Amino acid sequence: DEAGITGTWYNQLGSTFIVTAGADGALTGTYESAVGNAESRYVLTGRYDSAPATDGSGTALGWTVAWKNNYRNAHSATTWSGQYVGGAEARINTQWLLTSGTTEANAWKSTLVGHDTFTKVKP
Amino acid sequence: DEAGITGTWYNQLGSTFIVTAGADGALTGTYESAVGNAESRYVLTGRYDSAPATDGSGTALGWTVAWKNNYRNAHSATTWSGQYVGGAEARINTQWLLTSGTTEANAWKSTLVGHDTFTKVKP
Amino acid sequence: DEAGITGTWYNQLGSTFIVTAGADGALTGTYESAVGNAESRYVLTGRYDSAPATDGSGTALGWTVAWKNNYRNAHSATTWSGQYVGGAEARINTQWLLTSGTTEANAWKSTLVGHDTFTKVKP
Amino acid sequence: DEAGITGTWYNQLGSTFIVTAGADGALTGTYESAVGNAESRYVLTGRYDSAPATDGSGTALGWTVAWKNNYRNAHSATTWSGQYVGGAEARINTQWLLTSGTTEANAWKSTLVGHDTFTKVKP
Ligand SMILES: [Cl-]
Ligand SMILES: [Cl-]
Ligand SMILES: [Cl-]
Ligand SMILES: [Cl-]
Repeated sequence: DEAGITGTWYNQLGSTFIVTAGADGALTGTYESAVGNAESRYVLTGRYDSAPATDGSGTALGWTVAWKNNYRNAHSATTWSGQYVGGAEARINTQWLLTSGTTEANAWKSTLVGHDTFTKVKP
Repeated sequence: DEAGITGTWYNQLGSTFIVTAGADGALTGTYESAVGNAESRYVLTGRYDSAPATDGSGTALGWTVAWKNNYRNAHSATTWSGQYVGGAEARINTQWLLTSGTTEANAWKSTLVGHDTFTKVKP
Repeated sequence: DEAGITGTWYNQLGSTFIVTAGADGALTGTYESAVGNAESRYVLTGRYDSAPATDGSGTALGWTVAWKNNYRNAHSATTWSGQYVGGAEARINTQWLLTSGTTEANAWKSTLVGHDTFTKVKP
Repeated sequence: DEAGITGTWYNQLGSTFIVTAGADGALTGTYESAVGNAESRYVLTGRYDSAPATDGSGTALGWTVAWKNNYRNAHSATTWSGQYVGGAEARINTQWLLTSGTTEANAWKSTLVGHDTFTKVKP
């Protein structure tokens, strides 16, 4: 699912995930968020299972964006954890954790959680 | 906190996180889990805020491991999302999401969540 | 949104959530899961904001099921945390945490996380 | 673990959880948060496994607080999902989800996630 994963994906919010899946298990690309303290593209890196099971299961993967680029720094990072599901309507189904840098006093409210589903057509 | 982050870290379970923080915001290294369907080291990649706030807040970061190496493939990936907190007892405080590849029928039980705290001395 | 919330709801998996919202903020009812180690109905209790904002925001709420009834005991409990969104296609959008009782050794893999969306018509 | 659970508990933040475990699986009590948009006590309700396994596993449980009382309304609800672990240093180890009521536009940032550990002595 190297060929399955590589390309341009869009989530439910209208964000754009541009990724290359390497033969070695690497994910590399850019992320553009349609929401939050973000503008333009951000570097992403991650990993995927380059030898998934052949029993109809999805392909596990994850990636990170730190929300610093040449335009903005939101002092925060999101990780998406999920699986790719191949087929006519391919999907990447994820859950995510968005941690902000905080003082120790505020650390209890550091981390947002949510879920994004990515498709190969805007959605 | 490039110099702060780079090095060897240990969590509460006795896992080993070996990371290099690049000037450009990259995290690269290896992870060895003391638990689960894992043996030896696994590639990791991630990102961190290379220009954190200077108001006493932590440094946001995240990374991914896909649990495939030359020994084992657990058809799963974990992402850690958290912040580095500098000082005498430096810490990386994370929450994580562990997604397994599943059938669509089993996707509701695909994802474990937990929390790991890393220190520079075993802990 | 007492009248909005009270009634029968269905999620994406085909589970059935039967709830009464009390004037005092209580949620009481039964839950029937279409998946997992479950059969028939389970007691639920929870709470909701009985005086939500009037600026178009949702109504925050949560509830718990312990997966013990007269038929089965899965030694586990789920909590749903979310918001009710009123209107023609009313919805309750949740994220959930499913904790199993474990030994200390296995506690790192105790907790599943996911997301359920409930509608007033099967869905 | 009815007798184990019933009583006064304290988390790492200095919050106070006062609970009664009923023979029927109910949890009822009050919660006082040391942080956030909160003052004084809030109603809680939840559920626990009233017939846990006898193999050394913990007792699964969960509860909800809606953050409305006679003093304040934060238009939000937290659910804690976790397990009770009996013994000399009894503990309840939880993960939590704090959902705020939001507009649809802001729903992606509705939910905080974290972890609380409760002990029978301040901690
Ligand atoms: Cl959804
Ligand atoms: Cl902990
Ligand atoms: Cl979804
Ligand atoms: Cl902790």
